[PDB]
Formats: sequence, C-alpha cells, structure tokens
Amino acid sequence: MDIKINDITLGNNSPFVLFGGINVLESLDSTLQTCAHYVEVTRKLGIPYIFKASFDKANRSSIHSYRGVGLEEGLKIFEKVKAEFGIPVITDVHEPHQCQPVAEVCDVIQLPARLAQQTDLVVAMAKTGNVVNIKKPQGLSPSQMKNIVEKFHEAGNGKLILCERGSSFGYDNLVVDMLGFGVMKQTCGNLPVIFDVTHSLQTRGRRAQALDLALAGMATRLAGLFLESLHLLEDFLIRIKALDDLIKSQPIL
Amino acid sequence: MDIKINDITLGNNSPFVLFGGINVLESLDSTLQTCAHYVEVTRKLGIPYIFKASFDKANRSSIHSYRGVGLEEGLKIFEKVKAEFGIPVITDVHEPHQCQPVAEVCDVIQLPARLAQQTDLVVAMAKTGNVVNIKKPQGLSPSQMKNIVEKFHEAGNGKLILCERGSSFGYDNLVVDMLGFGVMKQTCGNLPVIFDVTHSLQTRGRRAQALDLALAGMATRLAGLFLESHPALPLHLLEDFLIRIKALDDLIKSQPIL
Amino acid sequence: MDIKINDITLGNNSPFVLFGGINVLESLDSTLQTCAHYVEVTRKLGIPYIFKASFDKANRSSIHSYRGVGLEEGLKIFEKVKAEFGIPVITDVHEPHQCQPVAEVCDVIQLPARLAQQTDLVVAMAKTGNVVNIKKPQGLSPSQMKNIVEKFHEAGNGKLILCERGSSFGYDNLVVDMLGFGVMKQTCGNLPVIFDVTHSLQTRGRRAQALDLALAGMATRLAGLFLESHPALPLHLLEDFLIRIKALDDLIKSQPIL
Amino acid sequence: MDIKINDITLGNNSPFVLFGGINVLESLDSTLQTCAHYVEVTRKLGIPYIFKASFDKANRSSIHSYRGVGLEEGLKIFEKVKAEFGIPVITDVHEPHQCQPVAEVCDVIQLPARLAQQTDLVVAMAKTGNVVNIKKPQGLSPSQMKNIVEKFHEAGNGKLILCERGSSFGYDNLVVDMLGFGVMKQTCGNLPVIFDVTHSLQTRGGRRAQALDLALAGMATRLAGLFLESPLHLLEDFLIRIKALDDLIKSQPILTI
Ligand SMILES: [Cl-]
Ligand SMILES: [Cl-]
Ligand SMILES: [Cl-]
Ligand SMILES: [Cl-]
Ligand SMILES: [Cl-]
Repeated sequence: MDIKINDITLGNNSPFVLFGGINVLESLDSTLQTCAHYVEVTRKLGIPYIFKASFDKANRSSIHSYRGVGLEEGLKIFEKVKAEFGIPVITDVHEPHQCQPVAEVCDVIQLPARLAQQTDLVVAMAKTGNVVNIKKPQGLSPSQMKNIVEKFHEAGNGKLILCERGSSFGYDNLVVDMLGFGVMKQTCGNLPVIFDVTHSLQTRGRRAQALDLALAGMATRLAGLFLESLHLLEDFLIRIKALDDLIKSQPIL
Repeated sequence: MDIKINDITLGNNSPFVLFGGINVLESLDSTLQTCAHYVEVTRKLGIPYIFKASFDKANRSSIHSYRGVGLEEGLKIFEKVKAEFGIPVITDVHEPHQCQPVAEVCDVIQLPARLAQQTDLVVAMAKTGNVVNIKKPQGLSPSQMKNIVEKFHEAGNGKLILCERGSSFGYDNLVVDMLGFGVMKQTCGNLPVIFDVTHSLQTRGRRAQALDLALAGMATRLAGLFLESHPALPLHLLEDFLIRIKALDDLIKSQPIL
Repeated sequence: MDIKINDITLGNNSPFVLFGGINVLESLDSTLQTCAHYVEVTRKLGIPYIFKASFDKANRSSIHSYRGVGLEEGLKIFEKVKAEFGIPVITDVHEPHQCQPVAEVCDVIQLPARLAQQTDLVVAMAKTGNVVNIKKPQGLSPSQMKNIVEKFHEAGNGKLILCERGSSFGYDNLVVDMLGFGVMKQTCGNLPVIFDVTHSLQTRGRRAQALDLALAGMATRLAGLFLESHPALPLHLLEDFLIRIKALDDLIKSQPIL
Repeated sequence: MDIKINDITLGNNSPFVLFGGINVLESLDSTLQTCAHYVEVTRKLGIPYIFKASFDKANRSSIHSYRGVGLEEGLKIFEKVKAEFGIPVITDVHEPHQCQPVAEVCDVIQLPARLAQQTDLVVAMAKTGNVVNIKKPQGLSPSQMKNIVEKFHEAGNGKLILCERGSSFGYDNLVVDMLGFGVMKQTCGNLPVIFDVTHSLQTRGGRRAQALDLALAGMATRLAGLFLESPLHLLEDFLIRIKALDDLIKSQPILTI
C-alpha cells in the first residue's frame, strides 16, 4: 500500500524517502538553515524529502533542561518551513489534546515508541485523519505491530507508516533485526515501512556505522529512512540512493 | 530509607507490604468485595496491605475495552475503600492534570513504566508531595533508575518506591534479573524496592510460576510484593500463597544483612 | 527423580547438596587444604558435600596460560581426596577418550556447557554409567534442556543432573531466569536441578551479589548449589554464606509442594 | 587483509565468494552430483565457489544421525572434487589429531563455533598452516572475536576467516547484528568476514524470502563471502540478486577519512 504525502509517493516499492531534520526546534533561523541544507542535498541527488523536528523534548535530562520552543511557536516555525520550501513535515505528539492542532499544520504525525500502547493517544491521532508514523517499541516483536495497526483501523485511519527503531538487547543496547522489516510487511498489509537509523544507534567510527546500518536495512526494500546531519550527509545519501535504486529495480520474489 | 504510609512502615528491612487488588475499577460493590477478601486474609496473617486498582487503564488491548470508572467516580470508590477498611490505597496517573486530585485521596501515586521518562508527569507527580511508586520500564537497566530518582529529587520529592516489573528478553518475553534489586538499592539510596510479580509474568501451573518468582525475588530482601488477583492469581488461593511469602520474608528479614 | 551418590540423596525435594571446590587443580597439598575446609564447614552445618575441581582448563584465553595438573596427576589427587575424606567428587571431561578413565575415579562427571552438543562426548560419558552433571549452555532455553536429556536417555544413562549457569543477555552479560528451574523440572522428568551461581555472575560487592543470587535460586526449591571459592567467593566467608543458604533451603523444603 | 585460496582472492574488498555444499559426505557419486549443481550455477554467473561438506560431523541433532563417511574415505572424495572441478574445498574438524591429515587435502579448515575456545583444537588447526574459517559463537560478542584471532596468531597462523552466524536473542531466537561485521573488521585487522545466513535463520515466500533479505542486508555491509548450510533456478535467482548488490557495493570506494 502506498501513501501520497502531497506530491511524494511513499511505499515499499517506490524510491526511498528521506525523513530528517533536527532533534528539537530551538529557533526559526536555525531551523530554516538546517532545512535548507537537507533540501539542497536531497534536491541535487533527486531524493524525496520530509523535514522532521520535535517541538518539545518530552524526556529532558533535567527538570530544568531546555524543552524546545513548545507547541504554539513550534507550529509557527513548521508553517514557515512549509511556505519557504514547499515540503511536508513530520513531528511527534505526546498528549491527546496536541493531536488536532498539530495535525492542522504537520503532514505526518508521529506516535512515539514508548507511547505506542497508549489507547487515548492512538485514538486522538487516528481521528485527525492525518498520515501517522508508528514507531515500533523496543520491546515489541515485529509480528505484534499488527495489533497497533488494528487499533488505528478500528479508529478509522489507515494512512499508517511503520517505523523500525531497534530492539532491546540486554541492558542499555539495541539491535536491529533485519528480518523484522519483512515480518511487518507481511503481517500489516504491506504498509510503508521506514527505518529510523539514528535512534537505532543511540546506544552504540560512528558515521561509518550509521552508513552500514542504513545500507543493510535499505537492502530489504523499504519506503524510507531517517538520518541526522566534510559533506557527510551527501556522501551517505549518494550510497543509499545507489543501493535503493538497485534493490527497487529487482522484481519482488 | 523507610517510608511511612499512614501506620505502615515500608522499607527493605521491614516486614513486606502487600500491594494488591484489581486491574481496573469496574464497580463499587465488586471492588469492596475483592478488597474485603484481601483485608481478611492479610489481617489473619498480620501482613500490611495496600489496595491497588486503576481508575483509567490507559493501555487496553482494544480501543473500546472499558477504561474503568474514570477519575471522579474512581476517587469516590477509593474514598469508600479507605473509610470501610482503614487501609491505604494506590493508583496510577497518566496525565499531569490528574496528579493533584488523585494525590488528595490516594496514599500512593504510581508512575506507569511507559511514562517514566515523561518529564512533565514526573514533575507534576513530584510536586504533589505524595508517596510515589516508580514502575521500572522493561527496557531500562537497573543502574539507570537513579536518573528518574534524580528528577524527583530535583523537583523536591524523596518519598519514592522503586518497582521491578521485569526486563525485555528477546521478543515478547520478560526476565527478572534478581541482581537488579541490589543494583537499585545501591545506586538509589536504599529506597524501598517492591516486586510486581504479576506484570513480570504476563509474557509467560501459572500459579506455581508466580510463587516461584515471588519467593525468589523476596529472598533478595525487599520492601514489598505487588500483585493482581482475578475474582493474575486466583483470589481464593491468596491465603496459601501469602503464607509461603510471609514465611520466607520473616526468615530473611530476621537475619542481619551480611 | 532422586539420585543416590554414595550415601548422598540428591533431589529437588531433598536437603540441598553443595558441589564446591576450586577452579583448577594446581597441587595435592593445596587441594587437600581447600577440601578440608569445605569438609569441616559442611559437616558441622550438616550439608551434604561433593568436592569439585577441573584437572585441565581447556579454554584459556592464552595458549601459554597455566592449564592445571592434567589428567594423570589430577586423578591421583582425586583418589587421595576420596581416601582422606570419604566424599564424592566431580570433574569435567572435554574429550571422549577421557571419560572412561575419569569415571573410574570420579563419582560425577561433568559435561561442559560449550560441549553439550558434541554427540561423541555425550555417548562416551553416558556409556560410563556414572552420574552426569549437564552444564546448561548460555544459549539454550530451559524448555530445550530436554534435548540433551533425550540424547543421554537414548545412550542409556538416566542419572542426570541439570545445572543452571545463566543465559546470554545482550553482549557479554548473563541473566538467570528464576522460572527456568521450574521449566526444567516440568519438561525433564523432575531430574535434580542445581544452580551454578559462580559462573552465572562472571560477567558482573561480589559477595553480596552471590548471596542474593544464590538465595533467589534456592527459593525455587532446588537439589543443589554449585560454587567456587578462592583461599569466586573468599574461602573464609564460606561458612557464613552457607549458614544463610541452609536457613532458606530448610524453610523451603519444609513447605509442602504446590 | 586478503587471503589467496588457490586462484580465488577472498577479501572484504573482493568479489564475494560462495561457500556451500552438503551437510555430510555420503558417497563420491552423491557428492559429485551436488557439487556439479553449485559449480554450474556459480560458473554461469562468474561467482567464485568453495565446496563445503563434513566428513565427521560431531554435533548432529541425534546421537545416531550419520556423521559422514569418515576421514579416510572423506578425504578421497574431496580429492576427487578438487580434481574434477578445480575448486577449493572446506570441511570442519573437531579432533586435534585430524587437523593435519585433513589439511593435506582441504584448502580451508573450519573451527566449529562451539569449539572455538578449545585451545588444543585451535593450536592443532593453526599449526597446519592452512586457511581457517572461524565460526563465531552465538554467545560471543563481536569485539571478543579478536581473542580467538590472538590465539591463532600465537600459534603461528594468520590466514583466518571470520564467519558470522547470529547472536542469541532471548530464548531460541537468533538475531544478526549488522554492526558486528564492522566491529570485527576494525578489531581483527580487516580479516575476511563471511556471513553464514542459514544458521542465522534456523530458529525463525517463507524461508527463501527471509534468507534473501538477510543475505542482502549482510552483504550490503561489504563482506568477503556468503556461507550456506543445507531450485536449481531458485539458487540461481538468489545468487543473481546477491551478485548484483555485491558488485554495486564492491565497486564503490570505502567511505572517505
Ligand atoms: Cl481495537
Ligand atoms: Cl499496575
Ligand atoms: Cl515497560
Ligand atoms: Cl565448572
Ligand atoms: Cl554457537
């Protein structure tokens, strides 16, 4: 099943889409700057692009840590991104009451992995009618993602993306099961599956790692990737696109 | 560090406290009947007891499964349990706004494991000044519980209980690391550590399992045991179960720490 | 199923048996010294005891590391231990040809965990007719221990002890699943299950840890405890450790099963 | 570091080598038949190929499962395979004493994973001077493979291949950590790394589609080879896809500074 996000076609047999941006929104200017870099790089390589940021850092290291610009100002910044660059955007939501106002602006809304079993949040997200990115919890098996999907379907929204972000491996470590992508396609109706390489590595030189992991996941035939930014983003994306184009050219077996 | 919960002393070197009751508050009469059974059995054996239930079960298996009676009616039911039996009660909160009204009635408030890194909820719970039970996420190592504790301390609340629920072990399966209890005691200032045996097992006759797991954990010297029954351990086997737990706890607690 | 080892009855509803001694045999005199300490401690506490050591470290990280006295000298030492103290002994075997000569002297022969899939070794061990201790591999689930048991049964030896030593948990770390003991009892015909607390900890002060873990495992009702000291727990803490283990085992074993 | 195995160059920057064959040797005729099928498919695509079989397999699932024809007849079969097809061969050894006579014939000798810490076997294998395939245990972290490598080095042999097979993931299941390949390369001197996809999967259109995804994922990380444990057109279709990816990957320089 493909999903149309404005003029972008997201699907497991379509050219991969890049989801990327910044961790937390800090100001309009630094956001536009970062977005412009991703736009410039993705445009010249011919890769569809969706800009990602959080308006709120929900898990702060301190009760006094900077939390980001917050919802009202964050939505202003997202509106400016869309106007300046004409691309879709994606953000995460953490409370049911945030879903409707966020969805008025953001093309894709994201269900954080730790909250993926929170029924009130699922229902509120579904009711927006927006495209939803479902982050797979670190402790959920790939074959149980279908139970989340079933909830969203019961709540009336089928525009769902499934997003791998690794599985708990002992204490304080993650592993990515490359067979999970296939299990999720098979059991969830071939909804688009994307790979959050950044969060999959959070516990693991490091640029080489991200590239190896991204290549491995994209070899399994996926709708898209998350990655964070001398020209390392372009060097990564060149290689990713080469592999994606090759894989997408082979008939499915 | 011990914590006083009304007339109960909760601590890792005190007689274990039973936290038990039901999954979701579904009605007043049935809640009182269940609680009366736990009361009778725990009074008979001399075990301190705190009644547990959810008023809003936020992580149901279907979106239209009953969430429970909700905040206002749930708090009334809790008030009635406290008035009838004179025991403390414990319930979970999911949203910052619920923290004050729940804390006014409930003697312990619970931070759900999945929400345990949500800073807004941690702060709102801390600020009530109530005793707090912190559920350990399945994906968090026991040496990182101190980071949740630190956030409560920064927010001004040190009346904290740490609750083991198991750790992710491959797919859809939990293991309880018996060494985690000690890691938590050592890194978190010997706050009370309790064991949620019910949620530790839900990924796994079954009564025999709960008993083996409960005994093992209590052998490591814990402040309490957290469980659910169904009118989950069968409610009528409660006395036999608790006899065995009390036996072990009394033996362990009677010996000095080595 | 109980197993008689000379005058010792080993079984999951019998008083626990201590399997203890040293990592590797280095000399007769140090071996007799260490064994004498274990003998006097266990005799006074009334705990059945089997002396353990390896005659060869087959798996050291250097090709030049000390490996121990070796088979010929090692069997001479075990003969002297038995003659001096009148106790059974246990050692591991790593090659099929060692099984018959080892079994002539050693009451219990041990299958190293890494070698548990080696059919040639299983057959050679089984054919001795000796009691066998099966070290549970770190990657084998407790419901699959029956596969190793099956092989020994097919080879005509049912005198088997199942020895827990932890399960792989991410990289370079082990966890002990307290529910795994029950699974093994249920699926392997209630053969004696024992717990190797030492090896279960080698990826993880240490004294308090070993005690907590040992108490936890024994709370599940086990035939025995397997451990190492060095003159591994310090040898002089042995008595205080065993006092606590015995207190808990006595309590558990006094409670009717169910 | 590359390793020359007759006319094959095995290395993490070289065209991938296929390792495959039959589980246990039963007879010369049956062996030649199966080898000829792998030879035909691999020659059609131009993929370097090493035939694998056990002569005495000590870790079968039943104690009376056939272990193979044994050393003397097994080595006669391998001699004939090498002579008929002009390819290298690989076999596992578990007995220190068998290392020498096996190495007279078998180009690569394989260290079973469960035996990988057994010092006497490691030394005996090392002393042959042959290429050695080290099977990575399910319970060993990739940063600890260097300790096995070190024991081989001490015993005088550096012609080592590292074979990934997956890692223990809770009970029963194995997961392949795609980052482990890189950790092995970095810590073990860029020795050739090969991927045993089949083992990696035994615990999990059905199995063929899985094996294909998993093999592609591993080969995307830049590997010296692919290793299969025990349809003519199905192996061909599978290898076409692996070769495509490998050729793409291997043609691009390793990422800059
Ligand atoms: Cl539903
Ligand atoms: Cl709860
Ligand atoms: Cl959790
Ligand atoms: Cl041992
Ligand atoms: Cl292995």
